[PDB]
Amino acid sequence: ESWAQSRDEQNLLQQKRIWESPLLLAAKDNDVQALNKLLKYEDCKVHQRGAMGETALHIAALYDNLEAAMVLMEAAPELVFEPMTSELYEGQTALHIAVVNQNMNLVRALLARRASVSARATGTAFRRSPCNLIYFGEHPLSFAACVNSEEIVRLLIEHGADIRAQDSLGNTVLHILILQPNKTFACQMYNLLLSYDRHGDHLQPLDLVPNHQGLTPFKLAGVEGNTVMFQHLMQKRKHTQWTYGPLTSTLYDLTEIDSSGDEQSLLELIITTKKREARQILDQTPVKELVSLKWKRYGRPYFCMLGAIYLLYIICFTMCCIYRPLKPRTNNRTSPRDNTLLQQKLLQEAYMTPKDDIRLVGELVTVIGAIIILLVEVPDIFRMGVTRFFGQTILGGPFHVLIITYAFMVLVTMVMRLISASGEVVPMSFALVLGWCNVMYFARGFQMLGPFTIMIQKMIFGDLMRFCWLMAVVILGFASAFYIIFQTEDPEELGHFYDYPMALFSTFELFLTIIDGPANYNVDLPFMYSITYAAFAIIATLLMLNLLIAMMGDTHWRVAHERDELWRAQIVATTVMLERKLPRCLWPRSGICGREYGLGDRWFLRVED
Amino acid sequence: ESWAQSRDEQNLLQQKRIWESPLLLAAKDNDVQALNKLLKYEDCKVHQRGAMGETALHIAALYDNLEAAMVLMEAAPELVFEPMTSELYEGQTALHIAVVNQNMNLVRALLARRASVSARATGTAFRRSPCNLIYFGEHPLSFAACVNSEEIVRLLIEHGADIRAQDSLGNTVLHILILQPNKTFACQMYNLLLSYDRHGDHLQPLDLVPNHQGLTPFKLAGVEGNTVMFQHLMQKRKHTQWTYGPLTSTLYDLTEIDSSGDEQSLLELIITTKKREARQILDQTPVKELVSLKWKRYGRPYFCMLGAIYLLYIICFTMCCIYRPLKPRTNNRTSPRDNTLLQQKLLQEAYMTPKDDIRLVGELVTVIGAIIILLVEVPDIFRMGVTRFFGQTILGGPFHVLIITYAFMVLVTMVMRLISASGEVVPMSFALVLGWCNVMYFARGFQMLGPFTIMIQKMIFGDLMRFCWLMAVVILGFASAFYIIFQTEDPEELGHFYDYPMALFSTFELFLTIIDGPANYNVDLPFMYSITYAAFAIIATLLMLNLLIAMMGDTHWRVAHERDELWRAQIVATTVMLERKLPRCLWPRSGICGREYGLGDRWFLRVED
Ligand SMILES: CCCCCCCC/C=C/CCCCCCCC(=O)O[C@@H](COC(=O)CCCCCCCCCCCCCCC)COP(=O)([O-])OCC[N+](C)(C)C
Ligand SMILES: CCCCCCCC/C=C/CCCCCCCC(=O)O[C@@H](COC(=O)CCCCCCCCCCCCCCC)COP(=O)([O-])OCC[N+](C)(C)C
Ligand SMILES: CCCCCCCC/C=C/CCCCCCCC(=O)O[C@@H](COC(=O)CCCCCCCCCCCCCCC)COP(=O)([O-])OCC[N+](C)(C)C
Ligand SMILES: CCCCCCCC/C=C/CCCCCCCC(=O)O[C@@H](COC(=O)CCCCCCCCCCCCCCC)COP(=O)([O-])OCC[N+](C)(C)C
Ligand SMILES: CCCCCCCC/C=C\CCCCCCCC(=O)O[C@@H](COC(=O)CCCCCCCCCCCCCCC)COP(=O)([O-])OCC[N+](C)(C)C
Ligand SMILES: CCCCCCCC/C=C\CCCCCCCC(=O)O[C@@H](COC(=O)CCCCCCCCCCCCCCC)COP(=O)([O-])OCC[N+](C)(C)C
Ligand SMILES: CC(C)CCC[C@@H](C)[C@H]1CC[C@H]2[C@@H]3CC=C4C[C@@H](OC(=O)CCC(=O)O)CC[C@]4(C)[C@H]3CC[C@]12C
Ligand SMILES: CC(C)CCC[C@@H](C)[C@H]1CC[C@H]2[C@@H]3CC=C4C[C@@H](OC(=O)CCC(=O)O)CC[C@]4(C)[C@H]3CC[C@]12C
Ligand SMILES: CC(C)CCC[C@@H](C)[C@H]1CC[C@H]2[C@@H]3CC=C4C[C@@H](OC(=O)CCC(=O)O)CC[C@]4(C)[C@H]3CC[C@]12C
Ligand SMILES: CC(C)CCC[C@@H](C)[C@H]1CC[C@H]2[C@@H]3CC=C4C[C@@H](OC(=O)CCC(=O)O)CC[C@]4(C)[C@H]3CC[C@]12C
Ligand SMILES: CC(C)CCC[C@@H](C)[C@H]1CC[C@H]2[C@@H]3CC=C4C[C@@H](OC(=O)CCC(=O)O)CC[C@]4(C)[C@H]3CC[C@]12C
Ligand SMILES: CC(C)CCC[C@@H](C)[C@H]1CC[C@H]2[C@@H]3CC=C4C[C@@H](OC(=O)CCC(=O)O)CC[C@]4(C)[C@H]3CC[C@]12C
Ligand SMILES: [Ca+2]
Repeated sequence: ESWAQSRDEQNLLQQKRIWESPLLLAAKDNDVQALNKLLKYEDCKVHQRGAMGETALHIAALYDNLEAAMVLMEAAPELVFEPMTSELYEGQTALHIAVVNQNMNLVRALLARRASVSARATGTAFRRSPCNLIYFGEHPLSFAACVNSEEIVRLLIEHGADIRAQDSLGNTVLHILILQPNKTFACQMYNLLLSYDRHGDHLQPLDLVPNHQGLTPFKLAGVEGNTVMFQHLMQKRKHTQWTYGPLTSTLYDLTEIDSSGDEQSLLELIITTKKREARQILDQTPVKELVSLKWKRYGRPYFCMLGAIYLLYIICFTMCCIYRPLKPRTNNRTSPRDNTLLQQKLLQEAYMTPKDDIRLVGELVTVIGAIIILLVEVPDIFRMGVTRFFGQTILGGPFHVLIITYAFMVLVTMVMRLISASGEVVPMSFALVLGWCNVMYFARGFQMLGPFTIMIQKMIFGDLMRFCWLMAVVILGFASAFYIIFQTEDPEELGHFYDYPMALFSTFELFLTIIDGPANYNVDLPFMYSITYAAFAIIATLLMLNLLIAMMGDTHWRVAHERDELWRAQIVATTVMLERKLPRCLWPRSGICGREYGLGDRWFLRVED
Repeated sequence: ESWAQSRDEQNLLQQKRIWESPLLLAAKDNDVQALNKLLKYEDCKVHQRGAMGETALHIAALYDNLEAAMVLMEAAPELVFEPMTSELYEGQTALHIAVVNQNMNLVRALLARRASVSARATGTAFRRSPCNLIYFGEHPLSFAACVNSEEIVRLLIEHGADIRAQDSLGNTVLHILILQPNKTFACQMYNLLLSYDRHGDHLQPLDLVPNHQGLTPFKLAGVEGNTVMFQHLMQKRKHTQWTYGPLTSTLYDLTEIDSSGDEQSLLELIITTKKREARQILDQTPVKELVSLKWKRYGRPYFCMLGAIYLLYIICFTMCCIYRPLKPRTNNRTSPRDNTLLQQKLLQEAYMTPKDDIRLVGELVTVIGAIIILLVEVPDIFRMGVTRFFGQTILGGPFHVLIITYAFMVLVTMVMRLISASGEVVPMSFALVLGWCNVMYFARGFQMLGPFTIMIQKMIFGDLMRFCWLMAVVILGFASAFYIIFQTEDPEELGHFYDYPMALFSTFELFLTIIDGPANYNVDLPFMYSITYAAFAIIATLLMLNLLIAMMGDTHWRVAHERDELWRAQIVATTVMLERKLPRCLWPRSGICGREYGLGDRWFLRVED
């Protein structure tokens, strides 16, 4: 907060550092006559700095003043070069300011006195960060491209500029147009600026030059959701084979869209980026067909063979828990509240029959399966993000967490079976619930179950969790009242609130109306019970019918319009994942390779519409 | 009703008092020739009054008649001055009527005979009240401004008018334009009328002059929801620091918008006014940023430290009720329906162990907390509205009532503990429910829980209370039938309706289907039970599914479009409250103060867009 407070103070401190001098006053407004009196009488020094360490020329450019600064140059011609020596607008010179305010006559007077066009505004007000409402780059070519000024673009190339110049982020000027809020004007700048390569000794095209994330402008249009620069960039990568009346056969280049090894690709970048406007690109004319190609041919068959193996694995795990080793209890019961008949066997006792060795096969299969789950999910964070970049992906998939939590609870049950620890029902019951509810992951490989299963996630991490805080508040208040109302009664005749953890659990069940809840009719209940439970029942059904509301504004007004789009993005995230963690010989590469067609070492996709 | 009946009779009695005289007849229509016969033959008196005590001239102005009234002035020149001597349009003269009907030639003939322009229509038809469909003021400048007549505005300033003149409410003419139903025409009158200050010896600007509620025109635009006069008035309070291409840095005056001590402010006026169109102003360009400033920096941290203290306080209170002093009962049970095992200890017995003194700390903390709740909420009605202005604020907050009802029930439990009164479970159970459901107040300081918690209030004081009247009717009829059906049976085999208060409570539970309800299958139930309960079950599920309807027209068609707006208004109401009841040294004032920037003793807000 203090940096935005410091930035708010520097703009006000700038407006005060003008008013206490005449030499910086005649170069703010159009008062040229006093400035001729300021120079010849006392012969004062003219390099007086303002708040940002700048000369009076930067105030002239920021308010469009040309006339007094001529006498500044007939007397002190060296004024052109000196940039801002500040720390917020650092390295910004007078040329940058006249570019974004689009002054043209100042360029003809500066450059006649050998001005500078390769200056780099590296200050913090020009960087790519959400505090700054503009991002233009660092160079004066970059600024004129972004305020949509064709004249200043050609006026710099005449004066020794450079279009292959980059930011500290590595963005060239072609990258920066893709980042602009005004999309259609960026398309015209892109065609204007790309048309100045004109050098064969240099090998790199300007639209192939990557920034420091290794992204081209084409891939930067994909990551940012710039769909009209995506379609515009796609004509460099089309080829029209033939036109047959209403038909045409278009061949798509597919080189930077599909994966080519260790280099990151457009399909994987759209999924693994934090931006949501990138998912509109997943419906475009080389990409929508590419995704439907590899899902219908290789993705969906493998995802169904993976879900048929997983289903048999959990059915095998379920039988090992149903047949877990149990024996009659040894000590006698300690109290009439003791319900236990059976306890689990020791390791020396639990494998002593042919019926046990059928279970040992399934137990070893279960253990082997949990290790293979931890060998393909846990080694993919130590080269990846340890808890950060894996932690970002959790909103895309909770089933990563669920299948590791399953495999954790299997191996805890293994350890407790090895050391004869008591309480194997605790890790098993988590594992039965975790392992079976992971079958819902494979719902995304079906037309019927895919868009319904996404609705489940967005209501548990939205409106269900939202309801649970308000539910916990009501439960805690009424369970405490129900506890102290029945605290003086006999629990043998009404035991719902006999101690305080049972009173919490009973009130929870009463909230959901899943237990019938306290009545005897042979005995006098306290009168406060009938008052409190009537009030509880009105509030609980009010709240329950309110959760039913919020789940209907959640779906039909937020996530029913995007059922297919969120589900098609799940097919892409699955198909990308199911190719990276699968061998090369099982997965043919998508598209048709050249070198048998005179097309190169490229893989091409044909679309006939 | 009788005053609107009296007002309806006076307009009809006015239409009859014309027809019985010739001297008031020739001055209604264009019959000038008979009027020259009415004057010279019998030489009659001309000051004959109508129904509102008015002369015949007011009938001429009300129907645009100029020609006969000239001979009225060549014979009786003193006719100009005499106002209405009525009590509904009191003090209205002929100049007011010709202004609102926009006659111009009558002004040139009256004022040539020294007419009056400082007349005050103080009658009841011109006051600000919902019976009157216009509110124009009292002065003839005020009327011409409101019917949008620029010519008559300049025609009065030439004739000795006064723009600094006020109503009996204290509204100047600039106040009255803000109150008009035609917003855009009021903006042009505002620029026309403000441009006539032109006096340096007088100190007060016309747009700074307050009415009797101490409100400027700027604050009157805030209170009334006049958003286009709010934005128009805001340009007097902006200052553009610089423009950098697409960027500009605007500095907002923020003096009459933020609080300056005991004088009432714009943020607190929007919240504490009864009007709902004022909440649109809470989204405007100096106000939306000011609110998000002090909530994100000071409001939200303090509201979370206040909710973390309150949560620990209620957890401490909950433990004191769970560990309340109880002993085995002394007398024997009086009947087999007596379920009580325990009774509470006396004061001499309830503090006799180290386990009691841990509870005495928590009980004293609970008591001290309830006094501090009553010291910051109850002394704020005796200088405020005792039950009226506090009573108006209840629709904004029920948690005022809930936290005082909590603190009332704590101290009743204190008194009953001090005097060994029996029945402490009655004030405690209210206090556990009231104290825990007050945690839902702190839901408004979160993005997730804020708009959901407002939905709860608007359905309990709307559709739930609406359903409860219809529910009580059905419950009362069927409980009485269920009572008399089972009135001849043995309640040992079916006890749901054994007496009439249990029959009411059972039918309530049966309505909500939260108890399973009567079946035995070993015994013959009355045949009327199966008829009545089938009819009850159809009606109860019909009604329950109808409550589910009404809660979906309530939200998605009334209060889902305004979830963020009702929740942002709750942030303003919380931030205003949490600054007034909090010290000065903990709360830095919002904005940047001048006097180190040449800007005055004002606090300014900078907005860069
Ligand atoms: C996203 C989902 C939301 C989850 C919310 C979390 C809710 C879940 C919380 C669960 C807490 C469960 C533990 C309580 C019981 C422990 C067992 C025990 O022995 O206690 C004992 C008493 O102990 C107490 O009195 C503790 C209760 C005090 C108030 C609890 C509030 C704190 C929870 C923080 C929640 C704040 C969150 C509010 C949210 C805004 C029981 O007594 P006894 O042994 O039976 O008899 C004593 C005998 N004698 C008295 C006759 C001598
Ligand atoms: C979401 C909506 C929330 C609603 C909030 C709920 C409102 C809550 C307000 C409750 C106020 C009730 C006062 C309680 C104080 C009783 C003290 C007393 O002396 O009583 C005595 C008689 O008891 C009776 O016979 C009277 C029963 C209570 C009165 C009617 C309450 C029903 C509310 C109807 C209107 C409903 C309107 C609601 C509209 C919706 C009991 O004393 P005792 O016999 O000596 O005890 C010994 C027996 N023992 C040993 C077994 C212990
Ligand atoms: C916003 C929320 C809505 C709230 C609505 C309020 C509803 C809540 C109302 C609650 C009233 C509760 C009190 C009744 C029972 C008292 C106990 C008692 O002793 O009574 C006794 C009889 O007494 C009666 O018969 C009274 C019943 C007559 C009709 C009740 C309607 C009046 C309620 C006004 C409602 C109109 C509102 C309608 C709305 C349009 C019980 O008899 P017994 O002792 O068991 O046995 C006698 C023995 N013997 C016969 C064999 C000899
Ligand atoms: C929201 C919708 C609301 C619906 C309104 C509900 C309609 C209400 C209309 C009800 C009309 C019923 C007539 C009641 C009079 C009976 C008198 C008699 O003599 O019967 C005798 C035989 O009893 C029987 O065996 C016949 C049972 C009733 C007939 C069929 C009723 C079911 C309705 C089907 C159609 C449903 C259509 C509904 C469509 C929806 C009983 O006399 P007893 O044996 O001598 O008694 C001694 C036993 N005791 C000592 C134990 C006491
Ligand atoms: C997709 C849906 C269809 C799929 C088809 C399968 C689903 C449904 C199939 C069968 C279910 C119905 C048959 C009941 C089971 C009885 C088996 C038995 O003989 O019990 C024996 C022990 O039992 C065990 O030891 C098995 C425990 C787990 C082993 C898991 C299989 C391992 C084999 C390798 C597989 C590798 C896994 C592959 C890895 C990827 C003997 O005990 P008993 O005392 O004689 O008990 C019978 C008497 N009683 C009941 C009266 C007490
Ligand atoms: C936010 C969520 C986390 C917060 C953490 C806290 C939440 C959870 C924390 C603890 C809950 C779980 C522990 C159980 C409680 C046992 C304590 C005990 O020793 O009992 C004793 C008496 O007990 C009392 O006297 C306490 C009664 C209320 C005192 C309130 C605290 C005052 C201390 C100052 C605080 C100032 C408050 C601050 C003001 C703003 C001994 O009785 P006993 O007979 O030996 O009982 C045990 C045997 N039995 C059960 C088998 C019968
Ligand atoms: C003795 C043998 C035959 C045991 C059988 C083992 C298989 C049933 C297990 C072993 C490893 C498992 C895989 C390990 C990890 C994953 C990643 C997992 O990814 C997610 O959960 C994605 C998260 C999301 O996006 O929601 C999908 C299932 C899969 C392929 C698992 C499918 C089931 C496998 C093949
Ligand atoms: C032994 C008992 C107490 C188990 C309790 C453990 C819970 C923490 C588990 C049980 C089932 C789990 C759920 C089962 C299924 C899913 C998958 C997923 O839900 C979806 O809708 C899938 C996401 C998608 O479709 O993209 C998000 C997590 C969730 C709700 C799980 C969250 C964790 C849960 C609630
Ligand atoms: C509000 C939403 C988000 C769900 C939270 C509801 C809570 C009130 C639930 C969640 C877990 C429940 C607990 C889960 C396990 C148990 C153990 C259970 O049995 C025992 O403690 C041991 C057996 C005995 O001696 O009775 C008693 C209830 C209790 C504390 C439950 C009390 C009610 C709890 C706290
Ligand atoms: C021994 C000590 C530490 C006991 C602890 C005392 C606090 C937990 C209490 C004492 C006074 C209470 C305050 C008294 C009154 C109010 C006003 C209250 O305002 C409303 O209820 C607004 C109503 C609405 O608009 O809905 C908000 C909570 C607050 C600050 C209370 C918060 C909790 C406080 C600080
Ligand atoms: C022992 C029993 C019989 C007590 C009788 C009634 C109680 C259950 C009290 C304590 C909790 C109270 C509720 C707690 C929260 C609120 C605040 C408010 O609800 C909201 O949605 C908050 C307002 C907002 O968000 O602006 C309206 C009153 C209400 C429902 C209260 C109404 C009265 C209640 C139900
Ligand atoms: C219609 C909506 C708005 C709620 C109102 C429903 C009523 C039918 C409820 C509200 C309060 C209830 C009462 C709350 C307290 C009691 C005390 C309860 O126990 C006793 O009277 C003492 C013990 C005994 O001797 O049985 C019997 C039911 C009764 C009258 C309840 C009967 C049903 C009532 C009137
Ligand atoms: Ca039941």
